[PDB]
Amino acid sequence: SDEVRKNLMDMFRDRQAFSEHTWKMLLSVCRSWAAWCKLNNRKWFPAEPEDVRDYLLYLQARGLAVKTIQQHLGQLNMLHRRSGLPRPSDSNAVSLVMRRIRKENVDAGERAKQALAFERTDFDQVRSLMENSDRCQDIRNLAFLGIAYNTLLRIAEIARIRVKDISRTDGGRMLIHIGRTKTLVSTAGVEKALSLGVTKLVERWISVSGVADDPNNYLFCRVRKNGVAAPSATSQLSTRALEGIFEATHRLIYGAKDDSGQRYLAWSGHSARVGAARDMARAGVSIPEIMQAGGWTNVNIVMNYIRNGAMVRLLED
Amino acid sequence: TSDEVRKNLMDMFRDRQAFSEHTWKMLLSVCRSWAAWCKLNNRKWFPAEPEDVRDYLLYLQARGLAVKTIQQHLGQLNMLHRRSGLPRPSDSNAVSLVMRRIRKENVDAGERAKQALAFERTDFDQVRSLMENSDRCQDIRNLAFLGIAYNTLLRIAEIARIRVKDISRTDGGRMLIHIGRTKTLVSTAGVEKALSLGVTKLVERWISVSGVADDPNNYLFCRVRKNGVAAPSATSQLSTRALEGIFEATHRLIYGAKDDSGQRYLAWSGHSARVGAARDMARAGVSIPEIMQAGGWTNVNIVMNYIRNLDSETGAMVRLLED
Amino acid sequence: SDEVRKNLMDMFRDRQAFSEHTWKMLLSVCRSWAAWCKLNNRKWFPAEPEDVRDYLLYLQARGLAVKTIQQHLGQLNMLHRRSGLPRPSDSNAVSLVMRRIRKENVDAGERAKQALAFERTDFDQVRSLMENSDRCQDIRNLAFLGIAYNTLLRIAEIARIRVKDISRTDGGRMLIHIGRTKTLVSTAGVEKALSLGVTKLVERWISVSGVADDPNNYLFCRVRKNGVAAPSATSQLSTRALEGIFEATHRLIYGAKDDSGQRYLAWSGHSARVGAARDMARAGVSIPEIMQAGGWTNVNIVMNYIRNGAMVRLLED
Amino acid sequence: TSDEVRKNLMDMFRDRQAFSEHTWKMLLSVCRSWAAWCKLNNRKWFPAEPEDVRDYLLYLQARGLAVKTIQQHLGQLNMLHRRSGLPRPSDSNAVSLVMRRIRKENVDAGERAKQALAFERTDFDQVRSLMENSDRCQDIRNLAFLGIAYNTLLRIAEIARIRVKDISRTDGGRMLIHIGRTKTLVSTAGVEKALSLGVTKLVERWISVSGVADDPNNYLFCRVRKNGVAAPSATSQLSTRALEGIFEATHRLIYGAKDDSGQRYLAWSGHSARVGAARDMARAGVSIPEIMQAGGWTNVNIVMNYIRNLDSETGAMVRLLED
DNA sequence: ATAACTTAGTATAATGTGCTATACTAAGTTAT
DNA sequence: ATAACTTAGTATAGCATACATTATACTAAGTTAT
DNA sequence: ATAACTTAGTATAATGTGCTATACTAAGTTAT
DNA sequence: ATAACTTAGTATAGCATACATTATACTAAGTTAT
Repeated sequence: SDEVRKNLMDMFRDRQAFSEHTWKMLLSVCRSWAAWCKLNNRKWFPAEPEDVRDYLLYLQARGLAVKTIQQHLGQLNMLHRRSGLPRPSDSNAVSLVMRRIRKENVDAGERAKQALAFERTDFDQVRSLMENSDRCQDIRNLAFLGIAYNTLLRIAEIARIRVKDISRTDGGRMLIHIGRTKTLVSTAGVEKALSLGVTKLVERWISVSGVADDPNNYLFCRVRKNGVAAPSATSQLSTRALEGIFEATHRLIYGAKDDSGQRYLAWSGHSARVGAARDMARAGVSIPEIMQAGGWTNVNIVMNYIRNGAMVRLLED
Repeated sequence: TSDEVRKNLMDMFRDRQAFSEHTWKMLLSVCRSWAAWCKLNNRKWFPAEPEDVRDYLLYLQARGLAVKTIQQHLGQLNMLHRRSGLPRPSDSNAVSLVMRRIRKENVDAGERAKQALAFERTDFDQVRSLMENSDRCQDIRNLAFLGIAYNTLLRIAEIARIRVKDISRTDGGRMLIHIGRTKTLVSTAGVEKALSLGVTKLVERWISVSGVADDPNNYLFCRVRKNGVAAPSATSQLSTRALEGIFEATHRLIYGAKDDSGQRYLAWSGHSARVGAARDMARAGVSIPEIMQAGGWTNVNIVMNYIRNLDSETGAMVRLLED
Repeated sequence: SDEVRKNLMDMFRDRQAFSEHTWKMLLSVCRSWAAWCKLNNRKWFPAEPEDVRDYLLYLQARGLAVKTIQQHLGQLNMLHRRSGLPRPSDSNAVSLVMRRIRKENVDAGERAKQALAFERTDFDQVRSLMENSDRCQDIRNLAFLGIAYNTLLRIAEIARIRVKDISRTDGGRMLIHIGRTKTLVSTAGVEKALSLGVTKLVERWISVSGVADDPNNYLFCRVRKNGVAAPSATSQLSTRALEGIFEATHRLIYGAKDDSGQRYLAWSGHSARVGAARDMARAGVSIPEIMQAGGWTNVNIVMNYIRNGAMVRLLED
Repeated sequence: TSDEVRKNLMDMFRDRQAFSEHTWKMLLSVCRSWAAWCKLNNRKWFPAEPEDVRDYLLYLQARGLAVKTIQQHLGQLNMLHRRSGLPRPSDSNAVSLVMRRIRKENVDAGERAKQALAFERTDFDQVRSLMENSDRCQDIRNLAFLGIAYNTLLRIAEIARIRVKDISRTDGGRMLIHIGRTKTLVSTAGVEKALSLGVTKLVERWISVSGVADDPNNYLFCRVRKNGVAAPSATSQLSTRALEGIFEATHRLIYGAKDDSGQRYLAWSGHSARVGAARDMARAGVSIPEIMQAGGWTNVNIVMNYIRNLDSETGAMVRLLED
């Protein structure tokens, strides 16, 4: 117990060893779990395997996604493991129930959704329309969409970029230095090459916004109603805003979205990653070159982002 | 504690849906076997002792069983103990040692793994030619089945689950069958298979002589009784035995007697057709984007095993030597 | 001790879990070690780290190769580890001395040798000469050399082949089914494709030797002075003989070997593996295709087997 | 036990040749540092306590030190304890946690890793043009040094070790320098570098004005005193400082003042020339068989970092966008 | 008054051998 | 009687979910320079 | 008598982060 | 006195040896069908 109160103290003292989203979700789950315990007269910690099992079945009955239920189990599992206690998943009740929840939800259909693709055709149509705008917002939004599709960087990676991270190929092409990603942390990092067209788009944004004033300013910043940019070296444009661009841009071409309320009806922060990976495959790009582009290190995310007659052909004659 | 183990067996039963029916079928099968040898040999079957599982594994080896089967037995026993709270036998030296020896002792004697009497175009063309004219409601149906099997490359448990409306003309005065073939999360939902003015039209006949989706619960294929009469079924699945048998009865119509010795794969099986489309998809010049996609194969290890003996797969050396 | 006498008994009872060469070398090292202990009044088991250190330095002083000294340490290490005792290498005296022996021997030059290459040019010259022989030995030896270079199989893999392992590509090419290798054990295994020329060579050997009499006969067998083959389904041609072929064949074209006595003066069992890997690289064959050919799973053995001005070029103008 | 640890420090010293002089130099350096902070902070430096190494690592981070340097300190301390029999600090939670945070906290502030002010053809052509005419025994020598550096792509510690007879004409009225560049087992022994009627001939001048292998113990390069006089040395090595300085003094002759701020790589360094041949070997159209071979690079990770900002390395996307 | 955010919380995706399916033997089940 | 299946049990061949995070997606409400 | 092995033993190769090098600052060493 | 090095100490960037086998290489001596 004392050795457990110290272990949890050592974790919270060196919080920053983990992503801010990890704490955010760890706290969210503990909240949810603790609330469930209270309502049922149960001790939230250490967690009892039978209680954890009931909570998972409870989340399932709530109609939550399998990945969501796995997130809860995972947060509780880390809380315990890092406390020095056994994980709920080290018990059969929990292990087996997780599988069963997976098996049942899937055998009933449920499938992990992936963002609506934002491909070359989409980028060209969008560019064809926005290119002519002198609005600062439009200029910004077009430069963002170009980098997104070109680089495949995640919205969080994009919002991080600083004016000082941009270099130049002799050929005139823009080069973006990326430090940390979701699958990488290092003083090394990657250099992102921008096409001449995309470089143009970005250069135009730099000029109108006046971000290059100070190289420590984030490349992307807000643009108020009066069309005046608002550069900053301490605050980034929220990823929530980076998402709005995608949603706004889709509303521009396709109008307002379904009343269903279901996820993925318009483009989102990940649309360009998915779309470019797909475009790359369709062009015969080497899976290995595709991975370099996406920065992945494996072959399944890549592999997955696609799929779709050939076999007809032969018999067809 | 027997309470700790007993609570573990209760966890297992309570959440048995955590595993497949097949997995349970195999787990019981192995236990029935393990339990049967222990008694005969006067051993306690649970918990399983290392010198016992070892002795048992030597029994299976001397039973002339495959290494992948001996692995299956050890697996179920390991699975049984892992979910019981008892130590897994493979976590034992004696057991760990014996498996390493059996593995090697076996390949060193000629343990060959069976693939599949491929069912290629030569085969479809020949069967088609033999039954195309028959008015037999059965030949008509089995021609469509073999028809899709090739063109479509789907599984056996997946051509059964198929229903009727999953077929449109949209393709354009031609057929497209709509499907479902996954079971993951990130995985998938469905696909859109098409057919020549063979696989699609051959089916038509089935459609004409079987009933059709009078009630689309109606699975595509159904039984055809001795009276050459179908039993369109909106709710029942054609067994995988029946479906596999079409591949077997068909090879018997042709070569007959099914072939002797006592061995595996003497005729065509459920997978025969997929192997045939692959080896064929290999000779025509087919990219892996294409080969993998067609058979819904997540990997390349399996496909290649299928086209292994293909002049098109000879290797760099043969290429260098033949400059 | 009792738990140690049982562990060693369990190892010797399931000996066959290990290669015959592993026992052979385990016994050879124990022999060497025990002899050294006796001569010095030391207990050979369990081994004392300081004694092991002295033995290693003793082997080094004997002028043995670094890999040889590592073999001794490795056998002793397995003997202990598998007995349930701590490995000599788990002690600093032994760990550090091994490194130091490595460092010192190398810093003085010593380099791991690799077999003399038997390449396409060598195969063509040899074939050009032997092709015309009606001798059974020559016919056998030429077929062996062709398979060796074509398949890259190790001599042990070659001596294992059985008549029943040979198939046929529709195109007429010979196919050899390989089960176990040094890096593989499985009911699966590989199929080795023979070129039309090589297939021809093999077919000619099959015809004259009369090996195909019984498909369980090893493809390769002895051929006595009177030129009469001697097929068998229980005995293989010794790898020592497979080596003699390479040595004989080299003596045929280059004559008798240096009086130095040094290893690798003529071709050996591994010459064709090295030579074909090299030939494949020189032809621009994909490292990945090269690995498939050699059956490797890594990229260093492959990588190593080669190396050898380009960089001059540019400046050169 | 202090006897167990003391026996461990004796094992360490007795077989100190198990490590490089550099490794020991770094191990002492870290200890001198760790020992100095502990005292100042009233901590016991050995054995090292987790909350202490953690505090220490926060000191280095706030010292504005690189993450690869903070890693070096933890490494030596781990190495010291591992070979002492005491538990390694990184095997501690507090220590393990702090490193994970520092790593991330640092990249999140702009921890950039330095590469090398490349020394390409533009550079050789310019230096050559500036010194080609000089009669200075020093310019003559440093032109040959920079000459090979580029053409040859060898290390700094490897152009020094070179001696005289490792140079023939065989190439054909041209030069070839014979070398040695490994230190493994399976690795290698030597190589055979050549040069244009520049790198080889530029050297000639050095050969003419320095002495030559009057005694082939004679390393190729040697000091040239203030009197512009050489000191051909069969036994002494030109220090790596001197060799590196030629790259530095040369950049100063050109841009002078060496460049201010306080930072790393403001001029050319020992590796400058290799990076230049690579980026250059990249623009001419060079295969990796060729690029790796030239710099004796066992891997591709390092080389690519060198040509990263090359239009030739832009990527598939830029290629697709520019169709 | 607002555009155009930002903040904040819950929901869900994405990434750096052991389980499940088929093969084959046989015996059971229905309806012709 | 059997054809034509189904069910069952075991051999054997092919597949992919569980770890430990770290990030995106979406809803909702708060904020500030016009 | 032998060719052409095989057997047998020792020697050595081959395969399915932590150590070592450079960079840079400075202070020391010799000979002009 | 300084130019031209060397040595030293620490920061930082790039490399590859240690595990656990399993096999080949070489020397030597024994074996058997001619």
